[PDB]
Amino acid sequence: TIVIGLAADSGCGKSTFMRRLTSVFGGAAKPPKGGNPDSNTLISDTTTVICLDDYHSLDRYGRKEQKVTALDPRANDFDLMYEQVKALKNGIAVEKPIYNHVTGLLDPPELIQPPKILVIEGLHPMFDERVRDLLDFSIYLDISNEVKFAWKIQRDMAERGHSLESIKASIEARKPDFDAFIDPQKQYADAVIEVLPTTLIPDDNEGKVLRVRLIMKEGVKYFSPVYLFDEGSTISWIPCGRKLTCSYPGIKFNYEPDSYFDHEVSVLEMDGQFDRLDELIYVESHLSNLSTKFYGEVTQQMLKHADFPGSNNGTGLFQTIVGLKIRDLYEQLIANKAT
Amino acid sequence: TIVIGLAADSGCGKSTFMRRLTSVFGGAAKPPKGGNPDSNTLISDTTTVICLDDYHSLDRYGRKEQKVTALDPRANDFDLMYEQVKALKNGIAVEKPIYNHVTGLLDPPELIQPPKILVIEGLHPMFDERVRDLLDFSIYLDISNEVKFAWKIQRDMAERGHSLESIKASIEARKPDFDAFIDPQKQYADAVIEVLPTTLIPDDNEGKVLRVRLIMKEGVKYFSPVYLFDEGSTISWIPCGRKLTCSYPGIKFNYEPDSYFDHEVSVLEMDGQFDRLDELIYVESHLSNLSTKFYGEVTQQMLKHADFPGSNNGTGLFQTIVGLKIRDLYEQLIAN
Repeated sequence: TIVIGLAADSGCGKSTFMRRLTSVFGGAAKPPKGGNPDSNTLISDTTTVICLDDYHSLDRYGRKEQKVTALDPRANDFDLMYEQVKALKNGIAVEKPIYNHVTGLLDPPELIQPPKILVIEGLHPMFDERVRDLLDFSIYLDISNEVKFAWKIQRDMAERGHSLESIKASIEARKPDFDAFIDPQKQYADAVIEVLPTTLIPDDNEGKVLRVRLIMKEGVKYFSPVYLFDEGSTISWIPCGRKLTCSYPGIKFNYEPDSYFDHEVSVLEMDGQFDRLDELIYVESHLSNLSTKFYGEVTQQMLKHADFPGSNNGTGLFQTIVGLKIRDLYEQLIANKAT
Repeated sequence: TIVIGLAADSGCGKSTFMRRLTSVFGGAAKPPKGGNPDSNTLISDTTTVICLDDYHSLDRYGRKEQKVTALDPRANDFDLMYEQVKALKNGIAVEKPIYNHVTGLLDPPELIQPPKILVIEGLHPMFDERVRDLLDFSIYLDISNEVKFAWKIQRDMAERGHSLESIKASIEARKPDFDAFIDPQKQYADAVIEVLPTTLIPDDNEGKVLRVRLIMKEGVKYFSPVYLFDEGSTISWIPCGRKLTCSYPGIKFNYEPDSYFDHEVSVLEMDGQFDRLDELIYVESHLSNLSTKFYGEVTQQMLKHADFPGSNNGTGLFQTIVGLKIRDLYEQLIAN
């Protein structure tokens, strides 16, 4: 966990995901103080987060000239990505270009010092074999089209597009290269958080109530997947729940082993949204392999960030658990010395 | 004394059910040492089982000629039944008639001494309020009518010979009476074992694999129901596996609260069959409030009678567990 990789698409609350992760690690998540104001980087005393947009080879206007998207590998310089995170992993400060999302250009570099924990997040952290050989853990955030577009209506890119406050051409121009080049990276993730429309009730295009699968890879050295009641078995669990007033659809947990890109995985799934902070502390209490340090830490960490999107559903619950898992992987890896 | 009531239709495994209960409470249960070859009583060290046909008010012919069936409350004497169950509970011996099942006649009575555990088994154990109040715990062995027909067309009298086939008289006899006086007694049981067609393999009604539900009543003083993992929640559970390994039909468990006659119950459901009895000890190791005094006790009981029918499915499993939860109740009452 000296180097983490988070594959996720723009506008999927990866921002919110990054902040839950950082807080478990060291809680600061602030951009560099005196440089470019349009820097994508975040810094804490323990972790530094790098947006892989900064390794675009082609700027916005150049990408248009060649009529390739930010998702094209042609649009991204992977050789430089590889050498730079290889340098950051080995204690070497690096001169990192800055992709300016506002003006669309590749601006003068940022000087990145080598962090205790390095997170590279964006479209291609698992795309290139050389780079994932550097990663000690990898995450993929899978937002299905329905939930993506549902967030893309108001809330996320708030009905601002051009034709019916919809630039929806974007999704239909990006998705070809997205399914060609981004989605196949799921295969290399130790943890996938998959967000889908709810099996419970009829909502969307508002979203809000979600079926969130947490796919965890078995057989990866310091990662024991969380399980519910009996590991290896197939389980449904409706925690209701006298303490539980919840809810309009309620919450239903699911647990089952599965094979995922012909990798054996365990899947924990939560449908619906919880509610009382005394009633999600119930939920934590019946999961195991939460790799927490003390009782209630999942809820503690969730309560701290009680402001956050997805803080009432599996999106925040699983993102918070993934963070604790990765810190476990840290405390292990930071422990392996010395002679 | 502790008095139990076993509501059952015969041909539905009340006999087998019964032998699983007695094994939990005490020794072998055999007819009276001395008199009447065709008695229906069964005595053990601790438990006495009275078949309730012995309280018939009309014999086979009288019942026939008076145009009623065994299930008719008019063909039964609930006063005597009440007075004798009440006497046996209070430690008073009792001159209890005998319905001879071969000849269909009410033989002279037999003297029944009062046991520690009295078990009245038959059609109307909880029909009568005064009888009902004497029961410390009560059981209904329900068979879905879909299963019943399937059990008739293979077990009771499959073909019944002579080219054809089944009897209209058979189903078109007591089915009206059953649903009017028997079936409504489910409301009063603290524990109900309901047996229905299986979800797992689509059949019209084969009858080998079953879906068994054990409906238990919350609120009973000394009765803490069985639960799966997290009491009072709704849970579905396939113990296979991918860790446990099962055969062409899996096993599948369901645990949930429900409303039974507008009474609040917790239901435990087993679907499928235990092919290799290493899944039984797994399943037991995960259930809760089994009223075991030692772990694996349900298992040991089940294999001790491994050729009791229904040992490989939820029938034997739940009847065994019900037996244990009565022994718990038994020991609490005694224990002040």
